Amino acid sequence: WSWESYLEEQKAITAPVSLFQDSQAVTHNKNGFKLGMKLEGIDPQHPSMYFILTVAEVCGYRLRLHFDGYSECHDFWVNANSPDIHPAGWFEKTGHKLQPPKGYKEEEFSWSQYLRSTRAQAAPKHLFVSQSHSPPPLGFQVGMKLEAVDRMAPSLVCVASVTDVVDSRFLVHFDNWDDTYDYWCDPSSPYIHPVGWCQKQGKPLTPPQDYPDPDNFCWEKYLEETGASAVPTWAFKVRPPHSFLVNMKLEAVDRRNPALIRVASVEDVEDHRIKIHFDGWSHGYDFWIDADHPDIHPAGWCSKTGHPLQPPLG
Repeated sequence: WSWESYLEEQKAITAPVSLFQDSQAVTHNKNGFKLGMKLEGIDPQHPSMYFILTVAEVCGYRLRLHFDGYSECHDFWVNANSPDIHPAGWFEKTGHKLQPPKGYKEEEFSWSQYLRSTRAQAAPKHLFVSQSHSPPPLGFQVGMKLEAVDRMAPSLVCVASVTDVVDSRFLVHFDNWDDTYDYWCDPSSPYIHPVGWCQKQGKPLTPPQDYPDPDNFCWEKYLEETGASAVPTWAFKVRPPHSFLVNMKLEAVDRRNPALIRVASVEDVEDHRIKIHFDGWSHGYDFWIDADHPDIHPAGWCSKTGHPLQPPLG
């Protein structure tokens, strides 16, 4: 199957590489991860927690990770340039806590001995883009508060806090709710706003869960209560809207079987998101995704990185 031939057949155009972040487009980096290598990483389902992970599979510039001690049901895929994985020992030098493998207890744990007991090797350092020598995001520190769109839930704007900061990104947490609605973010995110934004825009604001007398939540009072500072207004640098147009073609990871990457088209657009349609498949599989999501790539990405590309269902 050839993109070139497909474009001719369909009288179509690809989404230019310039529309993607360099990290979504870069194809010349070699994937140095190997089967069995161990490392540290956040749990995609509990973004605030770190676990010991093992490379369970390698394909092109991607890898499937497995939670040591847990079932294969928790396995997930990331790209080799993911900033959500770190080298062994990272948690200790950056002050984070590490969840022990399902059989230990993070008191009595150490890489040297765990690696010995598993006869494995830790992925070398030089493969990680996020090792935290990297400078932090400007203006965002753990403890600061802000207003954020509840992307994982009904999407109202809520009272939130920064609970973690890694490389140039930070973790957005919804005050007194579960971490299951948290998400990693950066200063250019269109989903975050300075304290007081809802009021100025004339929008309702969801206060912390069970906060006393919800209807009269007052930011100044809450900040005095918690002694926390608001993320300063100058720190918010929202990115410009993307320039993807409907019908442009690209490549995207299949959300049902993360192991596959298929030929795709832009079905619809918003200022910061695009709706992906898998050519040849039902429109019922179409889905909205942010323009900077690590799992969408320009045409040619699979071929150049050595990963199989699924052509239109035919």
